[PDB]
Amino acid sequence: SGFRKMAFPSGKVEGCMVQVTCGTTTLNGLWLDDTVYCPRHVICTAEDMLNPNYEDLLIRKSNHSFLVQAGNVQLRVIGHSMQNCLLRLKVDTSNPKTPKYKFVRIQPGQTFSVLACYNGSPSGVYQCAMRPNHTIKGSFLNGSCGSVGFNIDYDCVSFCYMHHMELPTGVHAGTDLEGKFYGPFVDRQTAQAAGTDTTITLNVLAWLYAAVINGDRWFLNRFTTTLNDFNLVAMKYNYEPLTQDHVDILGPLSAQTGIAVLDMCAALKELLQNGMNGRTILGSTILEDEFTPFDVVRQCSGVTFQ
Ligand SMILES: *[C@@H](O)[C@H](C[C@@H]1CCNC1=O)NC(=O)[C@H](CC1CCCCC1)NC(=O)[C@@H](NC(=O)OCc1ccccc1)[C@@H](C)OC(C)(C)C
Repeated sequence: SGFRKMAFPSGKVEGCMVQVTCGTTTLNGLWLDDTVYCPRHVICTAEDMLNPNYEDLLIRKSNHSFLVQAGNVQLRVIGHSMQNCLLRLKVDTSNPKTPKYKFVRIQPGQTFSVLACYNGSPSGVYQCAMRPNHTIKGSFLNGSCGSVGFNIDYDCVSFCYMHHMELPTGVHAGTDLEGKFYGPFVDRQTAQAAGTDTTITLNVLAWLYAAVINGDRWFLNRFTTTLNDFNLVAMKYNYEPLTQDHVDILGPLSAQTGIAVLDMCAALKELLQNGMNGRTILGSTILEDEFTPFDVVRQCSGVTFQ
């Protein structure tokens, strides 16, 4: 039946995107109820970017220093505050499209959908994972600040990311919806670089289970392994150490395929040591680590091929 890196339908989120301008800077904002959220760096000027003092720069502005536009309608800002690295703009109107939602701080290794926006207008949607080094490999251009990352459960949108900047390696950094950065990054244009990253072991294992659920067992073997013996091989290939908690999480998938977690680890250990041998898994020539065990169960069918 196939396996794709699919994102959540973006509708509920599109109806919350607005444009926010201050000075000569324009970026996207998130409009929920009667509040608009956006990167606080929107109040910076070319010279302020290197070493800005936001509390100082902010006190120097008023409600009308901010221009908030929803579609082709201007929104009147009647208050403002700073929450960590975000600005909280109160508007005279409550967003009619506000969906049931909540703010969540995603954890490393987890995935979410990003709705790339420009000038308050949604341009695209794609899935990505929060890297262990706290960055994401997105696709953002100037003007994308304010674009958000999210997950959806039933009809509740869990916002978990707002975009703020790009690092030298072409990767991206941002904050949760409370304005707290993911990683040791700060909103200042002083030299910063992503730390060394690692492969998300739990996800690679989840992805292998998905492959089995979809029909092939070519990579499996007759061996098994000690959690400890696996981790020695993990360090060598720069994979995150596997823990008992990770083993526990893979429980349901293990049950649906009848393949013991440690046996799959043995299978992975072999793939890392011998390679793909010119063969593919779910269409890939490399081991994918951007699918959580949750993403697999969500997408795949509850019945394995066999
Ligand atoms: C959202 O509009 C943007 C998005 C960037 C632009 C290109 N792709 C993106 O995702 N906002 C920015 O342009 C930010 C804005 C500043 C953030 C801090 C507070 C003041 C405004 N800048 C970046 O995202 C720049 N990143 C960065 O400076 O990082 C620290 C640093 C400084 C010097 C050397 C290494 C690292 C980007 C434009 O610059 C580089 C591509 C050189 C990293």
